[PDB]
Amino acid sequence: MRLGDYKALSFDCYGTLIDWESGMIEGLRELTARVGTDMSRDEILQAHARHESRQQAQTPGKPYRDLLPIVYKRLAEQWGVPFSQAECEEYGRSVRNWPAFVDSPGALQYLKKYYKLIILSNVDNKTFQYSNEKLQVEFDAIYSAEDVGAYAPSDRNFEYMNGHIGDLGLEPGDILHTAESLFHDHVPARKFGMANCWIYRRHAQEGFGATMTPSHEPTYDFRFNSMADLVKAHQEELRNG
Repeated sequence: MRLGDYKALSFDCYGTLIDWESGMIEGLRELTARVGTDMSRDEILQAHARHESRQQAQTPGKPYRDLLPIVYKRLAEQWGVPFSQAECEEYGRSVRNWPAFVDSPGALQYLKKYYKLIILSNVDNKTFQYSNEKLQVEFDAIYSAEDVGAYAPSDRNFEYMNGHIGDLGLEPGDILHTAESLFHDHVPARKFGMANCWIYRRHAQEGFGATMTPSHEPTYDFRFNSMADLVKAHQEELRNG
């Protein structure tokens, strides 16, 4: 029950470290403006969650940068608005510009001093390098959907990570999986018997945003509203332990 009991943290990226909700809102705004500005942020995010999760199941080996153009098309068609294939492909390129949460770089730099840092992310490797540059830290391992050939919450993603962490000198019990998404991360993490830390980025925001409603709310061993609060809790453990 202590953060210091773990040798490594594994992180989801998009939603936990990178603010993908703000990033996709910006990437979609020319399209959503054709619908109308009355359509709310939550409606946009949930419509994207629906098409993204379904397309990730349909074509699990498609690189994320090539999958999001299809999601853009599905949304435009659902909303009945004109669009172009060029706009679709540009949207898939927009991921590299999705911004970090402002607390993520400093938090990751702090945590690097105490833990090996692992990424488990629904992304392609070419795209992720740009997010990695925004995060300003070296990851001990990056396990991407491209490496896996499937997208979380597929069993294959945790299985792939578990099959490689031995190369880092780690076993599954050494790792605290740290993530925002109940659907993508915490349901599978609990299925795999992982210890888990919920970074509840949407603590003040109604609904699930860009993640799907999970089949159930899974258990979590730790919860914090931000990466900055995770770091403060680690500092508190060292100060008072």
